[PDB]
Amino acid sequence: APQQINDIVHRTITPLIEQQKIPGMAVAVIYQGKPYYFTWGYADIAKKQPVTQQTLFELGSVSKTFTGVLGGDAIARGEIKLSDPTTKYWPELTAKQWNGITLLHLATYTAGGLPLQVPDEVKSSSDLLRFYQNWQPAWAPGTQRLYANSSIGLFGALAVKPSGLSFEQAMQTRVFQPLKLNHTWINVPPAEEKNYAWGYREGKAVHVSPGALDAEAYGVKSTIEDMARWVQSNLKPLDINEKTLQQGIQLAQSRYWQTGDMYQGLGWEMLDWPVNPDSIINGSDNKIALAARPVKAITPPTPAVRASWVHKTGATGGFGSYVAFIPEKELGIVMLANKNYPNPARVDAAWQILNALQ
Ligand SMILES: C[C@H](C(=O)O)N1C(=O)[C@@H]2[C@@H]3CC[C@@H](C3)[C@@H]2C1=O
Ligand SMILES: C[C@H](C(=O)O)N1C(=O)[C@@H]2[C@H]3CC[C@H](C3)[C@@H]2C1=O
Repeated sequence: APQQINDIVHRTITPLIEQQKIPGMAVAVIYQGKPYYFTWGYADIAKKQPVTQQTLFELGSVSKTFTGVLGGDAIARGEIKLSDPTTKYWPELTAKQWNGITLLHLATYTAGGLPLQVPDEVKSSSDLLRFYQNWQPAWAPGTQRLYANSSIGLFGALAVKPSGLSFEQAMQTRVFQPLKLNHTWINVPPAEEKNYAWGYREGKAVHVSPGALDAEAYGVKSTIEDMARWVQSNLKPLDINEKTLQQGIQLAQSRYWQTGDMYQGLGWEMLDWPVNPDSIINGSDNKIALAARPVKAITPPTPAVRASWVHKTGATGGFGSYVAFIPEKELGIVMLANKNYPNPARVDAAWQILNALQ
């Protein structure tokens, strides 16, 4: 491994782990297209299992990038259009407030204030219908961004309806398999349980609990190797042999809305490179905690801009993840941890590392 890569990673991550009390961590740096791997600590404290390049971490909301891309793939296949009314794919959604709410709004959290979480009370399909029918927007569609699992979650579920595949089957066949992400899972199979890290929340070992639209919004588990390959696939989508998938990746990094210095993609969020630290450390997306922001429509959406900081933060109760890349520089980072530690700390470390390497 290049000593420059070795030194910046270790010097940045070691104190991060110490200060955040992170039980276990995996990091990939993509430098000139090539992945370099680094691991620390424990996937399972009790059983003394170390973090390896084969350890599975819960990605949490980094799952939304897969959802966005699968969605873009369905657009490329001609199965859906982002301008489609939500009701085209869910005709039972007859409540009036849904008039004017498109798949674009769902995908980009601009539907008019769909809540961050689907309520735990929603435990059936009829429950979910009731929930969406009864939801009252605070804002007109396409006027404000409010980060919401119930928004992109619903986008994910509807985007696959024409295919007739379940969200999981469609994700596996159309994204995971073609990209050879053979250790990326919506549901961790028994064969992989030995590699599945425990997350840690207030000293307890925890895994994400099932919930409505969890797959679509926060339910992917992946290894550092697969995540590096995910970054490579998004850094240079033209190297991909399946056309619709290559096009789907491109669509996911298009710029649909602007708030402040950030542009909303499908799952991915983007800022112009070079970035103000600062404006990302600071920043988004979210406002964590939690931020209704006015959006300016980008009419029409700007195609994927090479000179971008493209990123997504993700958490579950026991895990914290971060992915960032700069297409123009063939440069990226994945940080996977089995503790949910503050977003600004992840962004700072990712910035420290990538700035030094570009
Ligand atoms: C398919 C490939 C192989 O050896 O052909 N492979 C496996 O062996 C399973 C086991 C050995 C490594 C991992 C678990 C997974 C993998 O990539
Ligand atoms: C990943 C995301 C984030 O940090 O950006 N996030 C969470 O903390 C988890 C908790 C579990 C689902 C929801 C709440 C989920 C969420 O939106």
